[PDB]
Amino acid sequence: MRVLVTGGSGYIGSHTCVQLLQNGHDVIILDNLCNSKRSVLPVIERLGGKHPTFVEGDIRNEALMTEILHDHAIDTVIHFAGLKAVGESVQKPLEYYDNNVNGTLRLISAMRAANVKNFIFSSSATVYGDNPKIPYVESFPTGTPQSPYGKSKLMVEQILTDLQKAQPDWSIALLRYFNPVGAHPSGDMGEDPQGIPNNLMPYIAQVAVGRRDSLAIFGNDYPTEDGTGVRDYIHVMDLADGHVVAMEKLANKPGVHIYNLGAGVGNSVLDVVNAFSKACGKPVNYHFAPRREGDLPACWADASKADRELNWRVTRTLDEMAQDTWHWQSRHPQGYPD
Amino acid sequence: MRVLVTGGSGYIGSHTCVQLLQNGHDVIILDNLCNSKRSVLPVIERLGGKHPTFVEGDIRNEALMTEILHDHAIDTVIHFAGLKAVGESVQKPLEYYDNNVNGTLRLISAMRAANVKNFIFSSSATVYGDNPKIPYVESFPTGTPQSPYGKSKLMVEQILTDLQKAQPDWSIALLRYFNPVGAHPSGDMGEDPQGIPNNLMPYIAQVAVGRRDSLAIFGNDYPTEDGTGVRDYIHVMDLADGHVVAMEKLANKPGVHIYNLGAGVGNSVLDVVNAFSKACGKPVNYHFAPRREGDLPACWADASKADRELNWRVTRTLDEMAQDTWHWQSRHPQGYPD
Ligand SMILES: NC(=O)c1ccc[n+]([C@@H]2O[C@H](COP(=O)([O-])OP(=O)(O)OC[C@H]3O[C@@H](n4cnc5c(N)ncnc54)[C@H](O)[C@@H]3O)[C@@H](O)[C@H]2O)c1
Ligand SMILES: NC(=O)c1ccc[n+]([C@@H]2O[C@H](COP(=O)([O-])OP(=O)(O)OC[C@H]3O[C@@H](n4cnc5c(N)ncnc54)[C@H](O)[C@@H]3O)[C@@H](O)[C@H]2O)c1
Ligand SMILES: O=c1ccn([C@@H]2O[C@H](COP(=O)(O)OP(=O)(O)O[C@H]3O[C@H](CO)[C@@H](O)[C@H](O)[C@H]3O)[C@@H](O)[C@H]2O)c(=O)[nH]1
Ligand SMILES: O=c1ccn([C@@H]2O[C@H](COP(=O)(O)OP(=O)(O)O[C@H]3O[C@H](CO)[C@@H](O)[C@H](O)[C@H]3O)[C@@H](O)[C@H]2O)c(=O)[nH]1
Ligand code: NA
Ligand code: NA
Ligand code: NA
Ligand code: NA
Repeated sequence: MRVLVTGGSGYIGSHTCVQLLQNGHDVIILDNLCNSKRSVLPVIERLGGKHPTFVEGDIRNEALMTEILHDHAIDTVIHFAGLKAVGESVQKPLEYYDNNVNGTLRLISAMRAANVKNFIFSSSATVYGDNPKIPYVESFPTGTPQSPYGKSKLMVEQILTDLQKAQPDWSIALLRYFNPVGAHPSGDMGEDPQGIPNNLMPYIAQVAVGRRDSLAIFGNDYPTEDGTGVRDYIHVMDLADGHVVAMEKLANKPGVHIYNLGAGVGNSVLDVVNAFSKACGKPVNYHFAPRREGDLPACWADASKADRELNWRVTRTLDEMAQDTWHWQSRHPQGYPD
Repeated sequence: MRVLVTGGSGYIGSHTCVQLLQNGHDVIILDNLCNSKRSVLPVIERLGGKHPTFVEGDIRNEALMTEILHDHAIDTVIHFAGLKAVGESVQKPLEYYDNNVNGTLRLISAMRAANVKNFIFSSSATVYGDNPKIPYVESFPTGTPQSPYGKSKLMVEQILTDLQKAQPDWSIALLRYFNPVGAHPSGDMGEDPQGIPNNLMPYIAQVAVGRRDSLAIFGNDYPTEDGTGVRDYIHVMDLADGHVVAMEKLANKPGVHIYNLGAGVGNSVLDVVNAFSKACGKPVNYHFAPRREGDLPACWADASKADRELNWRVTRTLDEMAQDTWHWQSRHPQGYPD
């Protein structure tokens, strides 16, 4: 198929793109480069064994979107473009609502105009908000997310939902997940965060690499097996894979197809650290801190539906998430070149 | 003060504008005229005993907003601009999210740029969603509205809230209400709906006037005193008044000031019809229909807070809502001239 991948050069998008090309689809990447570099492009092409078209631009530019759409005869769109830093979202809420909410709106409005009706939304498990029932299942109603980031994701979920309802020929997937981790097995692509990493894994990696002194673990008194918080971590390759199957199987199947993507189990902070110490050959440094405010002791997603309906499940392990991450750090200590 | 009233030429805005001028503020009306006519302008000026500045334009035009802001040295903004037809919102959800959600976002983004930090949002009681606890109080958490219209209102409420939180010097009022009815006592301004009126009152009026044959009443079996649905109706003059006091008293008082504006009581469909038959001098024609889907038997807002905090309460009666409405119909059977 002909797919427009917004946010194509990002962490998730990059890996998705590689898997897309490998499956032989024609890929058009639309990215404003606000959080990625052109330098990943050639990597994608190489790893994908095929050339993707790149367009520098912004989802908020409805006119350009339309143009793209038409120009490339897009059949479907995978939308990864947006801001995703939670703390920053609390500080800069307007930028989050404009990039996520308005940005998707402008994107779908252009699809409407270009006659495109297959969409895959890279969503978020924050949409379940504060549900005490875990693991979370697609059949649980959503809750009220705590940051502007989370709120923005749900708002887009609702708008897409209403749209489909008004334009019932549309096929829209809402892919929910938590923590993408790892890197391509080649060690030639991976997460390249600028500044202090918000996510555990990359933080760990940086500490390990010697850029950070020690990991502060928020709380050691949860009602968890080891006392640290339990989260859901998904290898970026599996997630990319989930994105492709979803795209491929849902195309032209009218509806709002909601799926949680994850391993189906949780892993504690210590488990993540130990797996990491294991990958990098040395004990990761850490210390305890107090519960970070708004944290649940444990949380994870039930991924039965995706298994059943898309015949999709993860295949990478926590250890692999670690190795691969350390592998990319090790081969490209400076990340993507400028 | 210097006030920008977006949606200034609309039903609510027009009346608000008149009361603003009477209090001697300087008024700038920004309206795209999508649902109003320039012809109301001179009425406003006359009734207000003062000249308001009019700018034709769209809230979604961030650049123009900014310009206005600066140009007129705005101190505060009353935002009435948006789409508000529920049924249409289900049919055309994107237009609702773009006008309401993006439109407010662009508006507040321009305020940010122009350094304006006093805002009065003309909200909606739909935000309480399906609460079985009535009357609704500002202290009740919000629920999930049922249409894109309702959803859009809540989303804007949330964005404004987050913004204030990030920019704590802002003063933002979220004014919630239900059914504005009536017209200026002069009979020279009032609601001028194009097409089939969605609201009860105007529908009634049209039937009465001979444009409509009969009113269909949805359900006669509710757990209400007379069996018909109980709603909350507020005279447009009182509501306008609430908008002005809010503006005047809240200016520069940092926070998110939430207030329900209403009479504090509910009135049934029959009560509304009888008051109308009474105003127009003849029995309004009606018939019963089945419960319209998604309707509660009764619903109304508690307006104690506004009384207490702003010393505001309504002063017009249901009968007056009717008379005034019939009065405007009677003096301007064709509404505003083209
Ligand atoms: N990484 C996570 O922990 C996390 C968890 C939940 C959901 N997501 C979602 O997945 C998506 C992809 O995130 P990611 O992890 O790959 O982050 P990422 O920043 O690496 O990728 C996003 C890409 O989009 C681009 N972009 C941002 N705003 C844009 C705009 N207006 N127009 C065009 N391009 C724009 C950035 O340049 C970047 O390359 C986002 O929707 C994010 O909300 C990620
Ligand atoms: N009337 C009701 O029953 C109801 C109940 C709840 C809330 N409200 C809210 O009050 C506000 C005013 O509504 P109203 O009853 O006076 O309706 P209205 O349509 O008469 O007034 C709205 C005005 O805004 C203008 N407008 C619409 N979209 C615009 C945009 N993008 N840019 C600039 N101008 C634009 C229209 O031309 C119109 O004059 C809206 O926010 C509405 O959601 C009204
Ligand atoms: O320096 C750190 C970083 C994280 N943690 C812990 O590591 C676990 C995982 O933390 P984090 O990366 O923040 O995971 P999540 O809380 O699972 O947050 C992710 O999933 C959410 C859905 O609930 C989204 O809001 C976010 O964008 C996303 O990063 C948690 O128990 C944290 O307390 C630490 O102890 N120290
Ligand atoms: O032809 C008609 C029109 C209305 N009604 C009834 O009249 C009452 C009032 O109806 P309506 O004008 O639709 O009032 P609300 O249901 O109170 O809706 C208003 O308040 C809501 C907040 O819950 C918003 O979603 C809407 O924009 C707004 O018009 C209800 O019991 C209706 O069933 C009839 O019987 N026949
Ligand atoms: Na429809
Ligand atoms: Na670098
Ligand atoms: Na802040
Ligand atoms: Na007319």
